[PDB]
Amino acid sequence: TKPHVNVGTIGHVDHGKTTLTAAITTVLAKTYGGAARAFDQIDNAPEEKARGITINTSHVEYDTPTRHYAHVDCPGHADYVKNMITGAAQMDGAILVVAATDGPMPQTREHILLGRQVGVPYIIVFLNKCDMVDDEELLELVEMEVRELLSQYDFPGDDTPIVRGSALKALEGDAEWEAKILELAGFLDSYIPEPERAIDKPFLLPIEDVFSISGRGTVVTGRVERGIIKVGEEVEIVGIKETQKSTCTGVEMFRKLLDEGRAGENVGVLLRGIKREEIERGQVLAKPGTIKPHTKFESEVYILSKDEGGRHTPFFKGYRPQFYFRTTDVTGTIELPEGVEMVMPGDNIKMVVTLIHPIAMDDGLRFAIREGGRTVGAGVVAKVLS
Ligand SMILES: Nc1nc2c(ncn2[C@@H]2O[C@H](COP(=O)(O)OP(=O)(O)NP(=O)(O)O)[C@@H](O)[C@H]2O)c(=O)[nH]1
Ligand SMILES: [Mg+2]
Repeated sequence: TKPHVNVGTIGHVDHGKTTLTAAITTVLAKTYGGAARAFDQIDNAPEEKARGITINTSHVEYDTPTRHYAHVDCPGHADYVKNMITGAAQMDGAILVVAATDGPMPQTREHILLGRQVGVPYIIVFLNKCDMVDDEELLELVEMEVRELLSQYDFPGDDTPIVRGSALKALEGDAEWEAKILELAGFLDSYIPEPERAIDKPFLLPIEDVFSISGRGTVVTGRVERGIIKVGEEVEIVGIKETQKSTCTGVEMFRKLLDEGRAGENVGVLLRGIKREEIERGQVLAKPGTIKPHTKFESEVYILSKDEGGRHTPFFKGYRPQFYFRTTDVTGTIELPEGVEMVMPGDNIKMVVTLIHPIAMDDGLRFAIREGGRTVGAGVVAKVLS
C-alpha cells in the first residue's frame, strides 16, 4: 500500500525516548488515523530472540498521510547496543531524543557513535522537555552542542532537523505541543528518503547448497537477497577462493522453470562451465564487479553474557574464533582496541578481524561469532580493510 520505513528512538537514559514514542502514535492517531499506544505498553517491552541473542524491544506502528512506519524503542542501553549491531531492528533513520534540561550526555554520544559504525543513514533530533526550559538562549546553546556532536561523527549536523518539543505535554493532549509532534513526523516524511528496495540493488545470492543435475551442469541454491538474476546474464562467484565468472543458464523454483530470479525468492541457479567441486561453502553469486572478497575488516561486536548462553570465560588478544558469514564459519584472529586486554561477556567493543579465507563483504554485513558451532557473539562490518 504505503511505503514502509523503519525508524526508532535513541538517546541518553530518561531523556524521553519512550514518552516520545507514545506521543507519536497518539498524536498521529488523532490527526491522521490509526491506533494510539500508551506509555506503559511501550515501556513494558517484550523479549525477542534473534539468534541466541536476547533483546528487549518494543515495536510500534504509525502512519503519516503518505508513509507507514515501523518504530523500535528499547528499555535498556544494552538493548540498543544489541539491536544496532545485530541489525535485528534495522533503521532507515533514527530519532535522537535529547533532553533540553541536560543537553547531550554520554549515551547521546555513544548512540551517535554506534549509529555511524553500524550505518544508520539519517538522524533527526527531538529536543525534548522544552516545557521545562523557557530560556531561548539556553535552547540555542544545546542545539549547537547537538549539531557539533553529530558532525563529530560525520552526520550533517548543520542540516539536521531539530524539533523543540515536549513529549509529555503532547501525550497529555496539549495542542500547542502536539503540533511539534506533527512537525517531527513531517521531518520523518521529508528528511528520510524512501529506502532503496532490495530488488533495485545489485544481484546477490548466498549459496546454501550445490548439486550436479542431469546432463552435466551445476545448480546452486539459496535465497536471492538483492536484485534480479536473468538467464543469459553473467555472474561472479565471490568468496573463499579466486573469483570465477559464469553465466546463468537457468533459474528454477521447485518444478517451475523461470527466466529470472527476484529478490526474496528461493531459487536454483544453473551455472555454465562450473563443476560442483569449484563451489565452496560461504561463496555468493553476485552481479560482476559489485562486491569484493576481503579478509581484514574493522567491526563492532557484542559478546553474549553468560546468562544469555554465551561463554563464561573472558577472552584476550589471542582469541581465535569462527566468524559466521551468511552460510558458514570462517576462522579469524582479532586485534583489540588500544588499552583493552580483556573482553568480558556482555561487553561490546571495536574489533579488527583477519579471516583465514576471504568473504564477499562490504560495510554493514552482519555476522555471528561462534565457538564449536554455538553463537557467543554478534558483529557488523564497520569498514573493510583488505
Ligand atoms: N517535563 C517533561 N518530562 C518529560 C518529558 N518527556 C518525558 N518526561 C519524563 O521523563 C522521564 C523519562 O521518560 P522516558 O520516556 O521513560 O525516558 P526514556 O529515555 O525512555 N528512559 P529509558 O532510557 O529508561 O528508557 C519520565 O518521568 C517522563 O514522564 C517532557 O517532554 N517533559
Ligand atoms: Mg524508555
